[PDB]
Amino acid sequence: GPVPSRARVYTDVNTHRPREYWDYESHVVEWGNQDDYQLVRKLGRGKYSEVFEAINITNNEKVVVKILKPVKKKKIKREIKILENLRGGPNIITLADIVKDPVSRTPALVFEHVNNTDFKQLYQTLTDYDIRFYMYEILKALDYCHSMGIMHRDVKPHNVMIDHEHRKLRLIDWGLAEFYHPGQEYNVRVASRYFKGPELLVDYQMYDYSLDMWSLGCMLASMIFRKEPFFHGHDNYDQLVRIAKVLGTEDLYDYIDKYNIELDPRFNDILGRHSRKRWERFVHSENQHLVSPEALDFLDKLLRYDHQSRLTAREAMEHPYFYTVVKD
Ligand SMILES: Cc1c2c(c(C)c3c1[nH]c1ccc(O)cc13)C(=O)N=CC2
Repeated sequence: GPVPSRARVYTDVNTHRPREYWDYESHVVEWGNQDDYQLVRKLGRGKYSEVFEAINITNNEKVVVKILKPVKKKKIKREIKILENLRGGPNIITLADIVKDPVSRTPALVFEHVNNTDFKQLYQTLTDYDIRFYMYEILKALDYCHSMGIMHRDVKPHNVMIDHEHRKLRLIDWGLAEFYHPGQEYNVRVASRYFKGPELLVDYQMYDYSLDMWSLGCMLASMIFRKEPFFHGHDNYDQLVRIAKVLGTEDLYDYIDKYNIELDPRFNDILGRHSRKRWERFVHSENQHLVSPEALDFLDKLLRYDHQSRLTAREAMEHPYFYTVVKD
């Protein structure tokens, strides 16, 4: 059937790690004291959790409480194990506690609070300098988790929490994250539509860390071009069409041919024939101050159909685009 694929970096990180590192099913949760925390206000709801601002009454620190509710139960232990594995890594949200909520009777994850600037407001506002700075900060998080054998699989603006005042950034919501095992087939139903990689959209299951690099590319494109989202599909099929209208259909066919992937025949009537566009197409008087040759070359190396051809997180940090950024 399909041609197999392996990550070109950190391929065997988990194979050379003890069972207990990646065997999240066997992880035993360590419970804290739910009475330490007092819920203050509801911040949001997702498909698998309700999120509250709270106070840790033992130290008076503001905190965030994520009360879980998933239908697949092993997912709870997956997120917990991932968070524990990545704790203290650069720009990774810190899991501060795990408590049993008395009302839901489910695990509640307690994180450090981030005084956040809304991305709707914060994008279309960032300077060229600030875009490069924050991209480098996100890359620190991704190289860290990739190096630890973990793919995020839901990189998007909402999951990048920015305290713009202290110029602080954290990658959050590791509930879709998975351990990368070479040759493993994964669920293509991950990530949010506008940020789904071509691999997901063509049903290619043997994907890897490089999925997050496509998502990051979608974020970068939306920032430098001031078009939110950059690839604006009406559904998952139209999502691939929107991509092909930019990257072209010939490189798409080359990609699926390389892996002996067959497109859903549904595309016969909607995909059409599209040339690759030059990135200057998307530059105009209102975004030109955010665009540079370095920015375009960097973006070009992220937004590639072939997941194997994308810059890795580590390579991306090497890019000329980041030369202007002061290295702490
Ligand atoms: C999953 C999730 C959501 C929200 C927030 C603030 C957080 C969140 N995880 C977090 C982790 C730390 C934090 O400071 C805030 C959030 C949120 O505001 N709305 C939906 C989901």
